[PDB]
Amino acid sequence: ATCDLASGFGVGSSLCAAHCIARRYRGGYCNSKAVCVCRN
Repeated sequence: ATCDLASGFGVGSSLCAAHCIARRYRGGYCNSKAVCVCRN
């Protein structure tokens, strides 16, 4: 869920990043703490 990857399998939900985009943020990279630090 979210941007959790753990060992590895592919890409997470990416909802967090998209959510940021659909607001004002340019995007957001999913850091390895499922924080998905977005950026304007």
